[PDB]
Amino acid sequence: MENGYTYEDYKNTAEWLLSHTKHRPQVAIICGSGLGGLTDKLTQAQIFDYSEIPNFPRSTVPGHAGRLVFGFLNGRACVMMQGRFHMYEGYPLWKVTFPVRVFHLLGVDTLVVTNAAGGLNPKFEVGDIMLIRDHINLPGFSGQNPLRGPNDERFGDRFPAMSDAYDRTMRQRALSTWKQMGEQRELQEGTYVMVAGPSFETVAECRVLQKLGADAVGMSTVPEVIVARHCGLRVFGFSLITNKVIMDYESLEKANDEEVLAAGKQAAQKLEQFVSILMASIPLPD
Amino acid sequence: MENGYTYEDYKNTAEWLLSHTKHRPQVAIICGSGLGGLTDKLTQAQIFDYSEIPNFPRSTVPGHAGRLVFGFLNGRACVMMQGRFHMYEGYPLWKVTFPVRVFHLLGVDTLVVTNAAGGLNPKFEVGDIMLIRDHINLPGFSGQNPLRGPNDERFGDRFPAMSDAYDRTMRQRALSTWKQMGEQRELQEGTYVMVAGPSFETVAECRVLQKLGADAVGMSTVPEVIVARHCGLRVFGFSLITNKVIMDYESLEKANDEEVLAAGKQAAQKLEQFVSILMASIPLPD
Amino acid sequence: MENGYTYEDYKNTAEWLLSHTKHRPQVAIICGSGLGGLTDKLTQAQIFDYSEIPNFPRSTVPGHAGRLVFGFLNGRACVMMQGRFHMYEGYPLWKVTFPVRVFHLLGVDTLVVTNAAGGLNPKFEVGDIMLIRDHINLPGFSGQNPLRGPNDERFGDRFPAMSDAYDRTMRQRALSTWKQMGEQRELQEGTYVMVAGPSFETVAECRVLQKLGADAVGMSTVPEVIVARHCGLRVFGFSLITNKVIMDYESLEKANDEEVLAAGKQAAQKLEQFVSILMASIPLPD
Ligand SMILES: O=c1[nH]cnc2c([C@@H]3N[C@H](CO)[C@@H](O)[C@H]3O)c[nH]c12
Ligand SMILES: O=c1[nH]cnc2c([C@@H]3N[C@H](CO)[C@@H](O)[C@H]3O)c[nH]c12
Ligand SMILES: O=c1[nH]cnc2c([C@@H]3N[C@H](CO)[C@@H](O)[C@H]3O)c[nH]c12
Repeated sequence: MENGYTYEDYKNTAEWLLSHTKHRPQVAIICGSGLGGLTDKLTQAQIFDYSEIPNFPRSTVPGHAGRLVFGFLNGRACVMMQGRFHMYEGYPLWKVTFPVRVFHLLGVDTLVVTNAAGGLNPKFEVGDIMLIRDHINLPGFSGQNPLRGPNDERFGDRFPAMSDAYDRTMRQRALSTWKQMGEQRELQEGTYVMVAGPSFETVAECRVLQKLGADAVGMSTVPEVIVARHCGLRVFGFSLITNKVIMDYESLEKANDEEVLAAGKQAAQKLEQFVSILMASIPLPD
Repeated sequence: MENGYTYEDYKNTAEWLLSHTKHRPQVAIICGSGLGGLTDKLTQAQIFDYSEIPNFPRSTVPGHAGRLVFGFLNGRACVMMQGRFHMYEGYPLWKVTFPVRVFHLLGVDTLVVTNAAGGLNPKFEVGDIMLIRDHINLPGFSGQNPLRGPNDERFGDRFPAMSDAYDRTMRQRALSTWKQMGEQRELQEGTYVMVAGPSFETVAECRVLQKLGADAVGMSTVPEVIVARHCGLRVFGFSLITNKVIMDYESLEKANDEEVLAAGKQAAQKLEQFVSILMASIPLPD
Repeated sequence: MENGYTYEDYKNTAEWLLSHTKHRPQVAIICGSGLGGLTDKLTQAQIFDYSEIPNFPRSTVPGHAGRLVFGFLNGRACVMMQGRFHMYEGYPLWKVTFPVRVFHLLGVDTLVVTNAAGGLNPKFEVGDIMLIRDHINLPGFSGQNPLRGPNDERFGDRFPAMSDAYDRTMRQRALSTWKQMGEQRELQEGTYVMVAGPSFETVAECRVLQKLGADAVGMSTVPEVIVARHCGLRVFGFSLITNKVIMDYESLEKANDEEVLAAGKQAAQKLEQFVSILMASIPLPD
């Protein structure tokens, strides 16, 4: 196997961009669920469709979406992906994570990723948001790691570490940032596990994941994080718990995608603003 | 990655069939181990080789077999696969599970799958049959899920649920159906875990699988079930425990395929008739 | 999927070799870490680069290395791979394990493999060497098993067993061989788990692996062992624990590849000689 992209394809995509917009972003954001809004919270908004951008993964089947939106979020220069790629759609991971490498070349130095995810910790509840303190990359154990293949020294090392992937500073700020707006639910913290999907977990599987010590489960994110870290970026992210994963044979409920888009609307602005004020914590460039 | 088959390839395979046999099956059965017999228990039997059928995965290396057999089993219209495809043979999962999609288009609305499997629960013994109440789809965690790729809305949703994959009704009937023939061994019930093979588990691996809460382990089935569910079918199945998986370093025994084909002959008719009377439980069409 | 090599490609590579060197090895050794030295400990040393050898996986990117070195180690006819292939580099497993099949055709009947690996057992310490008593083949669970595809009856069975992969005799000799040179650290024994890499584990992942009962973790070896066993070879191996895998969020240390090459030099000769005297235990040919 081999990454389809050549070092220089990344550079070409970046420069293109570096010259079709005045913006120079510092924070990349990958939503999410609605986030929805954040496109409005932005200001100075300049949109591109993925389809216009050299090399950008070709999202394949319409529906899709596919806008890079650059602008300013709470006094930070931002670029946000509305719609992402997933392994379950058929993309090899070096396509799923291509944007991340573009972002680093645009000058970006922090990455914020968010997602919807099923709650595995029985303590959680629908609507909680969970801060990501660590992950379990199950696909990665078997081979599906977006770094598989020859390493490009210009991006990072052959064997990078992930033990510190979720910036401790940013996690503190966020827990602080959240109490100083006081809320009826606390900010949650824990381990995200990625599985590949696209079908949802059985009860026994859900039990496996709890045993492994996962608190939440979803189908993305982890690869983008690994590539972000390989690159140098500072990374921080979290999960809107959109559903309690099932957990015993009694219950007559199942997990669906109605509930995920629905819930994504309950917290539509809860997060819209969370992320937005979070911006003020993220350091600045020298 | 991409499914090699186009929506219309399925339709073409079905129609072909829908016109080379008078039968219209309602129950698909995928054996199994011998089952062997069931070809005889059938009546009105019309055979096809896979090799004659448009698009049917090309089983590759002779030995193989490869007969679709249509007919009547205990007053149900049935179609049965004698010999199946496996991931360990090299087939992508969208080939392994192609027949299942054909069956749905033939009008079939229930699927019965069976297999041989190693016992992980120490309580089980060689010869038991285990009813499948749930699965752990380890390949699926990493990417090897037969639904990976663009979803075809005409078959099912993008994110289907598997928490209820093994029809509770059918499981009751079967446990009942079995006591009303009274036996010296009970019907067993539990979790099937799929691993990809083709080599057999080490002791440490066997220990991993017990810890995860699996009761039996084999190399198939799960994908066909996921595709069956994605499609609407009612699904029910089980495992002939052909061997006790090893479990500690003391023992001087290993797992082989002699014992699997051998044992498959001990229960040759035990199941031959089990499945056969089971037919009478499965509802009917309106 | 399909193995790229044809039965006869193996034969062609072997014969070539069987006629460009006088040596006829009995023991294949796959290092390792430095082992470094063993090239010197050899005598009668005849080197080939992989690049000169028909069919030998093309190591792709220079740096690489790539010497088969034949000769005599402590009165055994040996062939040793300096540098190996890994799944994380992009090679399909049927390339990673190609040499092993060549070795069997050269007449070789034992295989010794060694590697660097992170310690998961808290009892271990940097510098220990761990004897491999068993493995957990996580990639194998999902599909990445070097035997996937049509089986070639001339090498081995379709469904071979791995429960006895690590020769009990050889393990005894080694534990004995080691006490009769008395040391301040004991020889360690346990389970090696393979993960695919190339990035290092998170804390949560490390915790998963302990729970599964792994004592050490690395990114290779297991596939070569499975192919060795499929073939008939006697197999024995171990791990230089080059680093203690991290294990809790407190610690401010990470895993790197400095430490792995460094430590590989601490034990440079500790193992250089261990393997070397080990030679005297391995039986002989009739
Ligand atoms: O319970 C779950 N299991 C796995 N994934 C998801 C998700 C995320 N939501 C999306 C579809 O429900 C999908 O893209 C997935 O990443 C929400 N809940 C769950
Ligand atoms: O102990 C086991 N582990 C994994 N698979 C099997 C099987 C099933 N039997 C077949 C070969 O033994 C194979 O197709 C597999 O699906 C029986 N026992 C075991
Ligand atoms: O803690 C670890 N996790 C996974 N692999 C390794 C290794 C082995 N060392 C090499 C790179 O560090 C790599 O080829 C891997 O197989 C040493 N330590 C660890």
